[PDB]
Amino acid sequence: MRVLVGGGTGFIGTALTQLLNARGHEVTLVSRKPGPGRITWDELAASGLPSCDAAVNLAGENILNPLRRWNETFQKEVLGSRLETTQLLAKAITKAPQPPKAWVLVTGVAYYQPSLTAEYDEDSPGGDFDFFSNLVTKWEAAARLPGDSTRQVVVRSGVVLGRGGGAMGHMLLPFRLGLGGPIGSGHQFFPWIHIGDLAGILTHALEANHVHGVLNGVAPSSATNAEFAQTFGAALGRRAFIPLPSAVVQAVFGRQRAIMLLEGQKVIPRRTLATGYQYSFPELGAALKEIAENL
Ligand SMILES: NC(=O)C1=CN([C@@H]2O[C@H](COP(=O)(O)OP(=O)(O)OC[C@H]3O[C@@H](n4cnc5c(N)ncnc54)[C@H](OP(=O)(O)O)[C@@H]3O)[C@@H](O)[C@H]2O)C=CC1
Repeated sequence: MRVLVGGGTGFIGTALTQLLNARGHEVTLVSRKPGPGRITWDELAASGLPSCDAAVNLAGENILNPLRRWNETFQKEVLGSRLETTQLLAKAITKAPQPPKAWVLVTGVAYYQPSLTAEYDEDSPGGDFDFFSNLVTKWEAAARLPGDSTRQVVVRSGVVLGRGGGAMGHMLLPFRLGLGGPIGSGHQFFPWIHIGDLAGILTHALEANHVHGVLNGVAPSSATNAEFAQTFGAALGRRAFIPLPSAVVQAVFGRQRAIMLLEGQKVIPRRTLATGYQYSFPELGAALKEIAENL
């Protein structure tokens, strides 16, 4: 198969590319910057969709980035970067003469209302109660193709844990130094997935032609944030006793982003499991042990 990966230079994208190649597929990236093995957004809009059997979009301004203040400008970039790139790919697919057989988008579990009691699956309602839930709705809308010529999948992802980027990029050194611990009360649900398993789900979506619709990109786990901190400390052989108060996380990230850190959704990957996909790292300990033992 030949796969076009929008935003594929990134964290998830790099893992997805390695797995796709390993499984016998050719990959072309869409990127803001030109180069080998890739085309630019400007080029896609100009001359259209290159030959491909399947397409994925991962493109997005980084949300968690502590170096940017949560203002309206940054908000506009978070939203615009995702809708525009997604829409551009969608329109390119619709007007391609030999359109691709599959089209897969990654969005987020932010769709589901954070709660200490609720339980969500892929059929659960949401997308309408805060900025990030509204984002996911519009984002998915931007991807939606009419017609059945191209198989459509949306993977709503939890926190993607892996070596060499993402959230672990920010957490790994402090935890290694004994500065880790729970965020807030620690009671909040921690929806997570090992990068290998997000990469795997996406690949399965691309390969298996019975897969359609929404899939929750989360390990079938019930971790809370307190359980995450403790398991991560154990895996590194370190003290992880230092709580981050809510006020401090809000100070650094802002009220709105802080939601992603201080609160959580219990998310079940019901439909994901129903696709026949089988997790390499379903249990949190095993996942963090892989990350910790390889550095
Ligand atoms: N924990 C996680 O990582 C989760 C991530 N997601 C989503 O998955 C997607 C990828 O995640 P991840 O790989 O971690 O993110 P990254 O930030 O590593 O990758 C994003 C890629 O998109 C491109 N990009 C960055 N900013 C912009 C912009 N303003 N406009 C266009 N393209 C941009 C970049 O490619 P280039 O420089 O080549 O243009 C970059 O390599 C994102 O949309 C994100 O919301 C969802 C749930 C969980």
